[PDB]
Amino acid sequence: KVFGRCELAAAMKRHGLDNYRGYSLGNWVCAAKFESNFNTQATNRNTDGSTDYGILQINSRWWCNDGRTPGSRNLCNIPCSALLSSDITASVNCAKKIVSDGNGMNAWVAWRNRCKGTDVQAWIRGCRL
Ligand code: NA
Repeated sequence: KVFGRCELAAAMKRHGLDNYRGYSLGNWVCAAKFESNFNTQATNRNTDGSTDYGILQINSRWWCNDGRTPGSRNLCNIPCSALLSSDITASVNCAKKIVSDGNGMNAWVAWRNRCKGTDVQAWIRGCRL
């Protein structure tokens, strides 16, 4: 599923991401935009052999099991393919564990490089939230 901007914001808000660990909703929408272009089926392989999955590009090195990342962890206790569903519940619940690990949203390289220090509230402007 390719989400619309406000559709995603509303779904993220419903699942409790607005101001989760202090990150306003605009941060999460900006991150999804530059990680996946709002596409739940997005995948990308990393140089170390691991793969990033879903609207928030969650990594198989630590967070999910894809059967092809040897020596990795599965800290969200999910198959990575669950992160590609049109239902973002698994992605959002896993993202809540990542952002709590001590590094905040700096865990997402796209957020640090393209969202951090910008006006992230612009990403929800015009949405009925
Ligand atoms: Na893994």
